Amino acid sequence: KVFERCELARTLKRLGMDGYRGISLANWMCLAKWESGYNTRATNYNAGDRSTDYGIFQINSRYWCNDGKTPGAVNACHLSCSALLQDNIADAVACAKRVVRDPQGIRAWVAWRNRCQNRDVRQYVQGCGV
Ligand SMILES: [Cl-]
Ligand SMILES: [Cl-]
Ligand SMILES: [Cl-]
Repeated sequence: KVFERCELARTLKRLGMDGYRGISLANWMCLAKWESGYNTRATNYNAGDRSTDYGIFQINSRYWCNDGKTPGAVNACHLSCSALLQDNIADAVACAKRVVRDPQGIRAWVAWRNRCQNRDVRQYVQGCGV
């Protein structure tokens, strides 16, 4: 599914993302926006290293979820990458929380550094009731 902006904001807030390990909701929104356009079913193959990115946060198979087909990979979220292609984003959120328990936090995603870091991200949550 492709979430509408404010629907997603409220969905993430219910799942406990607001301020998780210091990360505001508007940061998570900015991440989802630029990773996937708020689209849960997106996959992107990285020909360079044979990994794939999955779902609304484009979480990578080398470190985070198992797809069977990524050489040398691990699965720190202990999920099938299939779980990151559901319309229900609970598993994706749990996995995103796992990512940001590591030292880099939200910097783990380059798109966040590119499109969100050091910017005014207030617009992502404007009017959403969060
Ligand atoms: Cl901030
Ligand atoms: Cl699973
Ligand atoms: Cl689903």
